[PDB]
Amino acid sequence: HEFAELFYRTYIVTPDQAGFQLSIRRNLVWEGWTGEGLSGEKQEISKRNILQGLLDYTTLETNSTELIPVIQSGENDEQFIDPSVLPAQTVKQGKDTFDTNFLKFSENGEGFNLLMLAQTPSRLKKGSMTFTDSLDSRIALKQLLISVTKGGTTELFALDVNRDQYAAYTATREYNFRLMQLKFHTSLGLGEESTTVAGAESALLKDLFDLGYRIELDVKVDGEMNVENGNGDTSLRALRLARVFDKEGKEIALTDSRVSAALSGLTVTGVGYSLEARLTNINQLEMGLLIDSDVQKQGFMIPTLPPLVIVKPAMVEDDKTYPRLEALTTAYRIQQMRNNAVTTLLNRADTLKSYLGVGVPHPIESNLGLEGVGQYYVRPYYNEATIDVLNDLNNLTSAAKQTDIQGLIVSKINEMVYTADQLTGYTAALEAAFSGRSPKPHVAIGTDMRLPQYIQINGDDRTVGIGYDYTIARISDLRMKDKIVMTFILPNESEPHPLQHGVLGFIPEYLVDFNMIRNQRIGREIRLTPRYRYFNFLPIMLVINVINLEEAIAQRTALDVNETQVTPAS
Amino acid sequence: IESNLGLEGVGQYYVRPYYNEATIDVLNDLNNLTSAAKQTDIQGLIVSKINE
Repeated sequence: HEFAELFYRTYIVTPDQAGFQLSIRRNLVWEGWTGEGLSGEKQEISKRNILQGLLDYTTLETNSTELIPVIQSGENDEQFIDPSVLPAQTVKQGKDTFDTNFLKFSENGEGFNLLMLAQTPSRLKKGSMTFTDSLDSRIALKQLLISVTKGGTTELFALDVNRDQYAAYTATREYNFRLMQLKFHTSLGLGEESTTVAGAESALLKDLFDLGYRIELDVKVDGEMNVENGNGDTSLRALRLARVFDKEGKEIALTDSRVSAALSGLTVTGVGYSLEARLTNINQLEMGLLIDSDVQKQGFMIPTLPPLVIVKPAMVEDDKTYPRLEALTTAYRIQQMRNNAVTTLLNRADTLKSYLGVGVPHPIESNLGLEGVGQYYVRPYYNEATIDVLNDLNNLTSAAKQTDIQGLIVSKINEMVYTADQLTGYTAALEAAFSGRSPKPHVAIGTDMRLPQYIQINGDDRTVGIGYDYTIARISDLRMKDKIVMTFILPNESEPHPLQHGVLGFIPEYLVDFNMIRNQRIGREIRLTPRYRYFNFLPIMLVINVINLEEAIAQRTALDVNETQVTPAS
Repeated sequence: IESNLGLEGVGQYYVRPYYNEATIDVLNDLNNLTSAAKQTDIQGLIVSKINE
């Protein structure tokens, strides 16, 4: 039957093997190893599939060569800004947790030796930092902390000074051959929407901001750095409010009453800075990211089933007391092809409801209880919706109700397919599974006898959207009362492939006919022993509930007119 | 032009700098008369803003 065929393609099996065994490949990215401590514990192993990095950005992004200042209470505290101004922030590098903060500006003789100040525990366990270690050619200012004060209120500012025209250290030959210099003179602006580091719009500049004005800060800062031994220093040399502009794009002098009054009482002082520095590793002390692969294999077995019988006396061959064989074949075909398939599909739907909620996808290999091995390769996903036809219809003329309903259903279906494709990554899975073809995701559509008189469209182009294929199969079972089911299918593979919804293990069976003495009674019997089962692979399923379609076609429906508020109420 | 020494960019020595942003709250901001033309109206609304 069509409905059974569409969701689970028949995969014939020669009747001498107990089932079919699947070998699926995988490629893994995973960092570090075992090797910690000294005990009898079993430890653990971390494994991340690379396809997670295809959607999320953190699986494949990691930094092991950054040099982040680390606070230690009582011996490296002086080089850091006062904790009272800004509390320490915790930043994680690899497996070490530590607190960091901006470096205090040097006055006249204070420095900082970045190599021996960025000692994280991971580097500590390896010994003293090797003299051969060198800093990368790129050194740059990451953030400047700038304090604006007026009357006693302090608001800290985190300006992203990185990626500015002169935030990058340059090569210079005046003193040494690997001494890097920073020469940073420009104007730093604070726009009319600029926010503080403490959240929300600033309040110390309300006067200028109300008139839409901005402020240019004259920032001119010099520093030097030696990438051979980490000796370097930085000292801010000026910060001053310089000009004022308006929203028309022209300068406004400070001699006017408004500008002078608004700028009065403002004091700006240098607070700190941060550095983007990567240790150019030459010693190879880094694991980076590893790429390994292992194999997973699953077993599937094909059972036997209770038999169907026909009885008659062994003097008898008729049509009524002995119905022809055709009836037996039809009963077999029905119980095989429709009832079991529908019930297993509904159980699959209920299980997917229970395990994954509604509308919330889980990552790759996030469950091991879900039947099937497609879960190893794509995100599991589930979603529900309800179409209230009495509420969702906007006609304009009673003679076009059919087209309106028809398009309403098609639009919801198309949107659902698009959302599933977006949240699942299914298209990327297809493009990875086969190279040389770019197969459009083929979508199955199944329902009872009622709806397929509305899913088609004759007058509007959209059926599943331009660029998707589809196939509708109608099933007579009453359990499918006004229900819509969708799944992703590829009708090009005749082998169990972990990217199709399901397979139907089929074993051909031939009837047996003999005389049998059943408890001292004599009679002729006919047997048919079926052998099959339905296996589910893909953990992606969509179900749509449609109700109240009956009333809308006959009940007066016209518009939900949004009288969008032009009469005094707001 | 050339008024901004801040921010990275060399092309700002040739063209004025400009940046603006608009958001579309589709739900209450759209025109339909028939459910048969929902998607076309939605498509037109976004294309209009892209033009502007």
